[PDB]
Amino acid sequence: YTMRLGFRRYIVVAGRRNVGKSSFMNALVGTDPVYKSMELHPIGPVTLVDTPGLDDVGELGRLRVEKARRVFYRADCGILVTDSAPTPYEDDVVNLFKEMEIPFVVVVNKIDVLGEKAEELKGLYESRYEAKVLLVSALQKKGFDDIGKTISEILPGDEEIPYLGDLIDGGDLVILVVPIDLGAPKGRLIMPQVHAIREALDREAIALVVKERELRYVMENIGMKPKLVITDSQVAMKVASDVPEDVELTTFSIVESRYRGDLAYFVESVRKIEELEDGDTVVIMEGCTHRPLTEDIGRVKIPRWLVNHTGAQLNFKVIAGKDFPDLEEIENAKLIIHCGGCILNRSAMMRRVRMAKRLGIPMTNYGVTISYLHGVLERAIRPF
Amino acid sequence: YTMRLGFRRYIVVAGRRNVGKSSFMNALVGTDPVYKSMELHPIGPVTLVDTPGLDDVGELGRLRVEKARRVFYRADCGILVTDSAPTPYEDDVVNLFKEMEIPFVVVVNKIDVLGEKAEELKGLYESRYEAKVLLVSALQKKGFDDIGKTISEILPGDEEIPYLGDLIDGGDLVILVVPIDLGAPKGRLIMPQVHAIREALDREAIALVVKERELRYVMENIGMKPKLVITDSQVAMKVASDVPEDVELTTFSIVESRYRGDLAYFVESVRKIEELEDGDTVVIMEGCTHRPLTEDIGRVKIPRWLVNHTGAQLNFKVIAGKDFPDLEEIENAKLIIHCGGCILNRSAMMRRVRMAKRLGIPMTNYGVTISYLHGVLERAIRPF
Amino acid sequence: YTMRLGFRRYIVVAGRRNVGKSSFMNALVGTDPVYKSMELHPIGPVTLVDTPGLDDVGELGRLRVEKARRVFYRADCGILVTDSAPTPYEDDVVNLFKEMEIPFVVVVNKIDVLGEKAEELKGLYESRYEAKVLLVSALQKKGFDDIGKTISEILPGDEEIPYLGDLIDGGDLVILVVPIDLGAPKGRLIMPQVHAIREALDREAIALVVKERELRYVMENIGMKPKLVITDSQVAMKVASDVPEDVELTTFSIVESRYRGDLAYFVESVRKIEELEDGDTVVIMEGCTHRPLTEDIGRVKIPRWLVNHTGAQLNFKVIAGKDFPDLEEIENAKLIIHCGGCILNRSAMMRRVRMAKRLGIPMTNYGVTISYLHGVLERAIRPF
Amino acid sequence: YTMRLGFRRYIVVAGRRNVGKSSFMNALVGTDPVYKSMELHPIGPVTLVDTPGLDDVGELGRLRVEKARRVFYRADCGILVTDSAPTPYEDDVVNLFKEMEIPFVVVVNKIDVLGEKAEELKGLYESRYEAKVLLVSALQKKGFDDIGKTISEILPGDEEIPYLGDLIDGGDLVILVVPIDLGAPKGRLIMPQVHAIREALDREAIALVVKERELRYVMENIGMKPKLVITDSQVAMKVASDVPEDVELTTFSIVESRYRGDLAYFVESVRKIEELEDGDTVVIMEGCTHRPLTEDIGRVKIPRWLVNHTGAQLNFKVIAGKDFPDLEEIENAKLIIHCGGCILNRSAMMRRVRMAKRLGIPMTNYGVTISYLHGVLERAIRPF
Repeated sequence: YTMRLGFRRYIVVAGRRNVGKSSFMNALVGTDPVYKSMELHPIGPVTLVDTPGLDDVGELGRLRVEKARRVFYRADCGILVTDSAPTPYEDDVVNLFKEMEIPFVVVVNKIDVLGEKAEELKGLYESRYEAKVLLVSALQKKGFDDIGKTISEILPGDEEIPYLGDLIDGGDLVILVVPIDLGAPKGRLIMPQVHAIREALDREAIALVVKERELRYVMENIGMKPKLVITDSQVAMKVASDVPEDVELTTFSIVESRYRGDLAYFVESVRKIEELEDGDTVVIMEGCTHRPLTEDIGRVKIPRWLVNHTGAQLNFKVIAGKDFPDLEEIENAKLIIHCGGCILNRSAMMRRVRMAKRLGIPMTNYGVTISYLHGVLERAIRPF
Repeated sequence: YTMRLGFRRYIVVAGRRNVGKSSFMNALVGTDPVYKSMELHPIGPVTLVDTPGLDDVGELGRLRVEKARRVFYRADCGILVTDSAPTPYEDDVVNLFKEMEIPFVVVVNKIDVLGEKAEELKGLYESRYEAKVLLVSALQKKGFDDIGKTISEILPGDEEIPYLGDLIDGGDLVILVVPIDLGAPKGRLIMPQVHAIREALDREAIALVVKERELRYVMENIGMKPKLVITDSQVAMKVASDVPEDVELTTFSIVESRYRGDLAYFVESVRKIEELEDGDTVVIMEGCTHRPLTEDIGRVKIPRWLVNHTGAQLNFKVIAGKDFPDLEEIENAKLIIHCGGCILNRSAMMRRVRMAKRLGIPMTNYGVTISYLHGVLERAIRPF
Repeated sequence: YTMRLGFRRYIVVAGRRNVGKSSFMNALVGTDPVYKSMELHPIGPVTLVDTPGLDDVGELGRLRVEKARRVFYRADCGILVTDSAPTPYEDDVVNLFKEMEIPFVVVVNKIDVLGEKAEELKGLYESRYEAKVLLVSALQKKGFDDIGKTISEILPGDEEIPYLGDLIDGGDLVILVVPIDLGAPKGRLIMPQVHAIREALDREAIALVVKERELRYVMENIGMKPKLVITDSQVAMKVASDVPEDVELTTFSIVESRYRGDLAYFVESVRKIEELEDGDTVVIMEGCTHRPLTEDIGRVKIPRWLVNHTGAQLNFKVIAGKDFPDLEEIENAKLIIHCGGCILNRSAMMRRVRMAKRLGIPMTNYGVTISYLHGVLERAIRPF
Repeated sequence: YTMRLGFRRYIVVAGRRNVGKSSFMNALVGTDPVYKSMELHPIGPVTLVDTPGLDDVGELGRLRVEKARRVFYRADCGILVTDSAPTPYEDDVVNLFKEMEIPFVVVVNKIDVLGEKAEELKGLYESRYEAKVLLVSALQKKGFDDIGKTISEILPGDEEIPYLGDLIDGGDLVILVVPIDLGAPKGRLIMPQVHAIREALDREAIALVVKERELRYVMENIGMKPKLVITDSQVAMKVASDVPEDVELTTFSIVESRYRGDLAYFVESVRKIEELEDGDTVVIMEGCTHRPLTEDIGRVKIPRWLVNHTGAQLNFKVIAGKDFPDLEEIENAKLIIHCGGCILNRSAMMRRVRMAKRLGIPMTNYGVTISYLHGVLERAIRPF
């Protein structure tokens, strides 16, 4: 509809079953598949979809990978509903889930006139993940009840990586913070800058803020030798100048913000520009934004410096929107450059970072990208 | 950056001048053109751009229309800065502005060592629009001062068309309002429905709300014969059934909301589906939205019913984003289908409706479109 | 500090202990008592206070009621930390809690070198409330862990009483809704009115909205005989006129809103005006509001009609503020008239309704009050 | 009703007239007086009230000051509507307005069958304020039209005093900022602190933030000798310690925030504690707040340190609420202590500061007060 820029989770219930699987669907509730949505805690509002045409097996009863993967890349975790005991299919999915770094759990349909219980098997057969959950169409107690629990435990969780690891408190440790011209609005500072300061202090250090011109001064006078400097833009150069200490580990704001929404992959994938060939396609996922009629970074600068920095014949595809894009649109793209400011919730960035990995498409973002296209090297500061 | 979905106005300062025109730029302030932005009242924050490469004249000193139009279609109004007296160029632009239903005003550069004043000319020569404004680089009083005034008066204004014209108050006049299943959220009603009711009452009438099933009942019993019924979706059919009076002028909610953001053009342009040819391209401007993984109206239903209703070989181009799209992307498109819910400010819809007209591309929207693809006829109710 | 008008819960940990009770305090964490606050789920942010001077026992080891009650009236539930086995004190509190309709739970300090477990006792001795919770300063697993759980279960919960019980859906059932002049703002309706409509519809009925003047008309014509009418203000009179059916159960909006934040007590307490004596004091708790410099209902009208309706010599005490007032300020007040619009969360109104009961001070509110001072009788509609 | 904590302006139309004055009322529109409200620009929504019982003159035709003042203290400016030429009454009011530092304008009722125009008189007679405005009940052009203009010009305006005057940019100038323990919330800083930093930078200086413990360090090492230090709470003491330079002008955050909502009066009035006598009454205007059940500054600490610091027998009167309090409630009060955090809009604080002056009641606030009760002396820094 529209909102203030909900990150709703996605879940896949897989299986060859249906009359002993769909009962699980519609029930256990608070161009072919069924995407029904509801809500559960302790986690939130969510969506449950079922193996669409993934129901058609092979003569050997095998999954149909390529067809699956293509479905399973969105998932935040999956659910397996089996009718019988383990078969090849049951293993095939689990191998993907596993394959695709994606959490999941298994279910059943406990009929009570025989007195069975197979899950002992899956307790260890197809992995463990202690994925073991008795159930039934006889919507019994363990239905849309105790499931949400563990499953919650299943999902991601608390990444929350320190805005810094090399803080160094105690007898202090200065942290220069050199900003631009202003930043707007009146009597305000951009979040990154504020977030920083708050950190230096949470790490009982001392934060010093200072404009460009005054770098000369400050640095020289101040007896205290810093332990961390931080900037943004080509402003990093003039600083590289009166460095004034290379012993000193410096960095961008842009980059520290980047560090909070998986950094590795971005460096890994950004370096990957050098092997770009004429005619290849790059995806500039610019999300929802107010675009300047001036040199828009995402649709102008970047594309440009990109050709320049490499060999032309490059094909760009800008994509706007709150949600990630449909695979159809990005499949067969060498690199994806995603805006940073767009997403702010680290957890919702991972969703997208993972998705990209699962499709094996290297993704990076404006920050890293531009830093790279200049010298994204000095911000070592994380090598662990 | 990001916001809660600012509608900033756009203005073009045109002229062959520059050293006697750009002084007007940067000054008079509170891949080549200069887009500088500021703010002025009584209207708001705005942008001033200058004739980029439109500076290069012909050997006869003519404008260069096609090149201009391509620029001038965004404008909310234009500003003309002339160095000399009227020439062909001065007329050429004015003919466009005029041509393109776009407001504007004229300026100068009053040097005071001669004692001139030409504007008397333009008082009537190139149109009137009483566009007459002395000025100078000697940034004198009448600079970024008394301009904003009139100019404000120049721009659009108060469309604010009655949510209804056939109200009919006095001895009352019922207005059935037949809704769907629910609408969410708890104890709430969608705005349209509320907006309606408030109107019936502002027009001292009586609003009756009632679900589907109960149409049979209500209609029959109620002595009172209505004067207006209102629905949404295929629900309009079941109503067409126990109409129960065709004398009775009925309509969609979707449609009344449409009526508030220029209706004509939409009907005019929507009817235009019949002359669509194989291979032609349609633009589904879906703005910023949360897309269902189910049949998304804009990217699925509509496209589909569209092929169906006509001859295939159709090419679609969905476009998302807060802003209208760049001409490059839509130029050479037979029709544009724009989401309704997206924009809510009638004044900001007109901006876009005009833009489309100026490019001569027929535009319509989901509402009208779907109504049409069913029977958008009965809602006569406006023929004036 | 300030906010948009957090309803934080209050809890009392009681006991004669302290070195075997306070360890429970500060620890088990995520002009004399200690009010430390933290947060716990599944419920929210909360406060834990301890028996201040309630630590001083009698020579017989009795509680000190009057002194307690005075403390215990705020509580949303209480916590009992005992050192020894049941004694008189342990019973005394429980009798209050019980006495004062307030939930609670019991704790301990399990030393493991003997091998005890007394709670079996309190399992049934001092009530049940299955209040049984092993613990220790050896902050063991069952500390600030499994407590929040049950305790949550302890607290209030889901009152959520139907905006109506006599709905009557099926073959429909009209519900007139007669409003005032307007209500503001443009194209909007006050919540109550919207909430109503949504209900009629959730109860598959038919809602008819209609202004005053048009009552004559509608009623007569309309074949359908209503089942519920609803108004506000002296407007109820003109309706009482062309009633037009007394068989017909009518009511105020003001009153239905009242029904959602305990109605009984309000009627019970409002009737209590007749036994008011000269010199008695009434509390007009007007919460945080924008006061008209015109006849403010709370500080003018009500007080006035109040004297009028009874014998003067009345003493008023208006009290503003987000929170309920300190007992010191209201103790020894015959009646409390609380604004309705102020609180909106039924659950936070109960907090206050209970508090008043616990102090045995009759409380009512503007709605009921004014309805009464006119004829709050006809809205029978709830007698169960 | 309720809102997120509108500052609506107040205006008094004065005069002995009424049939030639009230026509001005109700008309010229977009326990006895009439308070009608509307809206006008360029300023906002506002209220117009008329001389209630101030209509009854003396046998000599004099105003009735004491009775007036009592009315005129709320006003943001006044309007004078005269029937005849200047008389004593016309002078009397103007003397108050003038007396009471309050803006105003004069009007008429131009009958056109004689051909008059007296305003020439009032052009200079009763002051000037170029208060000269022809009008009439014949609601002519100059009615609710050109009035709002000038009148707007009449009212307050742009105080906006620099968060600092001794900035000292150029070759820099450090500004230590020593904070508490934290401040909450995560990765955030209280506004004052941020506002400060932004200033140092807007004044091309250098802001250094640093906790307590680290004062020792920083100060000593850092070659740079500061030019401004800033703190809050008793934390100012430990700083007074390693001052470490008294040459150095230091201060509270609390105080700089105070500086932005008239400081003088607060110092002037706060010093006035020494002449407090037993039995006198102090007003603690605490506005709308979330009160801690712990030592609430406004209702506990302050009152307490207040008695202590002086002679008991003191009477306190705490007053909560969005609006200033009615004179009846505060008249005959020696001092008023107003919360700072409450109001944030300097312009709306002045409204209240003026009001207090007009009643000649000394007002101060928590900040100043507590600073004083310790040592509010060192923050000289403003002596101009």
